Amino acid sequence: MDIDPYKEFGATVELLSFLPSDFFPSVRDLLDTASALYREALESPEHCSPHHTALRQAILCWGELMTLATWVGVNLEDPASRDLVVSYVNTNMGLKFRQLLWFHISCLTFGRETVIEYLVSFGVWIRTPPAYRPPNAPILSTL
Amino acid sequence: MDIDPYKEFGATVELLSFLPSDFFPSVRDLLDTASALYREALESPEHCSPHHTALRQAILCWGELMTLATWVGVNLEDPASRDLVVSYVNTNMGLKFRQLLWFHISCLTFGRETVIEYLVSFGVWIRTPPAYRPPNAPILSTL
Amino acid sequence: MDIDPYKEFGATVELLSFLPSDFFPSVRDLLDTASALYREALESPEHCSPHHTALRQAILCWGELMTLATWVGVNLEDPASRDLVVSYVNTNMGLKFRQLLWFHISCLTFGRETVIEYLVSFGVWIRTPPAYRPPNAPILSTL
Amino acid sequence: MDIDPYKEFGATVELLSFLPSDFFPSVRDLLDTASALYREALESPEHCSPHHTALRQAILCWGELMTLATWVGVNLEDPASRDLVVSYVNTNMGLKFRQLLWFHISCLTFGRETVIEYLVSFGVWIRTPPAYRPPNAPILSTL
Amino acid sequence: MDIDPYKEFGATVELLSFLPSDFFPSVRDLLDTASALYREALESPEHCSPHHTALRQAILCWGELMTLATWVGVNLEDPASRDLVVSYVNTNMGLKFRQLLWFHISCLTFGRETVIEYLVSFGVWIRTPPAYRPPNAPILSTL
Amino acid sequence: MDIDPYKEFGATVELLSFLPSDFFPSVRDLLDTASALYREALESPEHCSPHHTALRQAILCWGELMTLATWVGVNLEDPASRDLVVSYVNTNMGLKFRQLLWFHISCLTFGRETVIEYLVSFGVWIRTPPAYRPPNAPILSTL
Ligand SMILES: CC(C)=CCC/C(C)=C/CO
Ligand SMILES: CC(C)=CCC/C(C)=C/CO
Ligand SMILES: CC(C)=CCC/C(C)=C/CO
Ligand SMILES: CC(C)=CCC/C(C)=C/CO
Ligand SMILES: CC(C)=CCC/C(C)=C\CO
Ligand SMILES: CC(C)=CCC/C(C)=C\CO
Repeated sequence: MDIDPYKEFGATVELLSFLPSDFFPSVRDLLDTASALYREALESPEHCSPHHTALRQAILCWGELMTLATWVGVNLEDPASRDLVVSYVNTNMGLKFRQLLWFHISCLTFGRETVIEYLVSFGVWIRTPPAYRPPNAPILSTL
Repeated sequence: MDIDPYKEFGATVELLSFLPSDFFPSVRDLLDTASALYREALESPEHCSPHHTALRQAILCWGELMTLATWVGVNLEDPASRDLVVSYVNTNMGLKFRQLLWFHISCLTFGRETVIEYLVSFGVWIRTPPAYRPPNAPILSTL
Repeated sequence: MDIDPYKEFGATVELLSFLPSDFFPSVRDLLDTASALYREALESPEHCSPHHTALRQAILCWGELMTLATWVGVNLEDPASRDLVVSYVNTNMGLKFRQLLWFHISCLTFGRETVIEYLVSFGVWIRTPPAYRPPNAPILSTL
Repeated sequence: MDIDPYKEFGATVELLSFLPSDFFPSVRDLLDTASALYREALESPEHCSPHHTALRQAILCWGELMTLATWVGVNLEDPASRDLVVSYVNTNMGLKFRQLLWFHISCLTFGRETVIEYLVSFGVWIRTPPAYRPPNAPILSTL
Repeated sequence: MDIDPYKEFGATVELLSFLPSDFFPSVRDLLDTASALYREALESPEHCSPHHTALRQAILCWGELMTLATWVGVNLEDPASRDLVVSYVNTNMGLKFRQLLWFHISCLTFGRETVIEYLVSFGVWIRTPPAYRPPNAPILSTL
Repeated sequence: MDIDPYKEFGATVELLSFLPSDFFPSVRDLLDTASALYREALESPEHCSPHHTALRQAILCWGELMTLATWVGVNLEDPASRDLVVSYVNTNMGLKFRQLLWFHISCLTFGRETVIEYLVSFGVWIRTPPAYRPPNAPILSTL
């Protein structure tokens, strides 16, 4: 069974394939903003929204991955494989969770409509040849 | 932030901490169940329910963990570390995800009321000593 | 084309694989059942029901496969090849036709509601740990 | 439990033995026509018609036989045996399956009364000695 | 994505796969026909019909292919390759575009109903063996 | 007969002559976004819009050109002419199809009104002398 974690929200993975991978901020940055903006709603006993319902799960899965990484650092004495596994986690799974958390936070903050429009516009930008594409990449803004 | 994945749905981890590991089916079995019963919805573009949302996220996180274990079995060359990490995944996070998938599937099937009452009754039963409890546990079923 | 032989009836091959292959009765037993209970209806000049139509066609396809088995055992002299081909036919196509004929006979005799709920229930039952399920396997009964 | 695949619709193997075996088209051509004209109806979750049900089952049985032929070509080492059985599966079976698909596709396109009138008339034509039958045989058409 | 250029219009390639190459006029002839009959529309600034849209696109693609063949005949200096590519174009894509232009022109002229019924009847005729079919094919015409 | 593939849509070739040739993204980029955004509508059996009706044809013609290029790579042994023809295709016909696919995708995504306004504004930009033209080239955006 294959599931798209955005189809439920009106998007797809080919639509987020527009954005490059080095575009998404650090998981730390994303979690800090998620806290600052939605702590009382994520720690709440309510189906505040599907985006909260899903952000909670993403945060908990990243927490389990962090627990795995620290478990490795404690147990595995072989530095080669210890570091290999920890780096694999933080790089690859970090990228996937960056995409996910970015989608959810940005949508909660701005609007899924605005976020899909941002995706198409950023696709325009990154497809445009450099000689003609502005340096002011599209930026999501409430102001 | 500290999140409880069930508070949003009306439960806690202290209400599921009593359920022993012997209670929970394989993760493969629970995934087969979820597929057979709710594939047309999980693979659908709808906020069918917070349960469907959370189940999608859980399935995807488990897929990520399995890909991690596979990557380990391929790359790592110290069987000590290989065994350690693969076992830790399939046991610890296997059990967490078994709890999760079971809670969601069972609520979807029976009802929040039914499942929470069953958790209460099973907790009474398992907090009771053998010599003072019936020998056959409580049971959730549709025949 | 990709046709699902049960989609037209409300089921799927995934749903019928929710049950093990060691649950379905032999083709001879199922054909005896079909004769006994619906001979004059399957031999009738009427669309008595879509289940009757499908059952007629499945009976005819299995008859052709058995005709092939006899033809092979007779003409094909190579014992190894006749063994392998007859074994493949029997085993594999028998699992398939066992699932099919079981579904059709059972639906005719009981109800699509009953038979689908039975598939679900028996799958959950056989995936559940023994100590937390009813002790007697589910049975599909008329009385 | 002898069953006539056409009695359920209003014909019988006697009425179709009128047409020779050299008459019926290639099974590939017939499946192409089926695709072209009824892909959406056969891949639909509806009892659109008994003809639809029967055609689905016929296509599926032919697919089973195709898988048998492939599995033979790969497993059976004896070239003689594999070629003999594959040539059988094609000639001897495809004959019946061509007859069947033809009946179904025709009675779906043109209708039962028309197909039966056509069978009677083609029987007249093909029974007439060659010295007295016109060159313009009966054709099954809409114009 | 896999597209069928006729599904949008109510047909398939399996419904036109029966039409043999001997059936289709020259591409030059079909283009002369399209011009003479619908130039005032194809050269017009209107969504006259999906057929006109598709016909415009087909004509332009064929013009591009002809410019390609011309560029080859000019630049390339190995007559082997020159012949190979020019012939491949004018035969393979010539035939595809003949199918296309014919379908569009004929639908525009006669009707979706008429053309699809003609395809059905011609497929019956061409799937029939010579000894069992009339000797003169079906015909689409306005006298 | 000369046809403008945009006059039907409210544009011209002198209007797109504004945009340079090195402005349009790769055909791969365009096809990827076309898939992600319009797969279910292009593979649909409906005149969803003239832009779909035309995008399907453009994609199919580019597919035929890719088939020609691979056919060349297989057949033509002479590397000089093989590479010459393949490069001609991918460069020149690629440019033409880039212009076309860009027009259609951008219009479906944003609005033909917005796209023509973008064309005139980009003409302003690229006509403006460098010393006074901003680096932030005009960019199409939903956000
Ligand atoms: C919520 C997800 C996807 C993972 C965390 C699982 C967990 C910590 C369960 C505790 O009972
Ligand atoms: C890990 C979870 C909760 C979901 C899937 C993450 C992923 C691979 C996204 C791809 O864009
Ligand atoms: C649709 C266009 C312009 C080209 C493709 C032609 C084709 C593949 C026809 C199959 O019958
Ligand atoms: C190849 C097709 C379908 C149309 C014409 C492409 C072209 C030369 C556009 C110029 O802007
Ligand atoms: C697979 C099915 C339904 C039938 C096999 C062919 C037959 C027995 C008769 C056709 O004239
Ligand atoms: C549909 C028919 C008559 C045969 C093929 C399917 C089958 C026997 C089991 C389902 O996989």
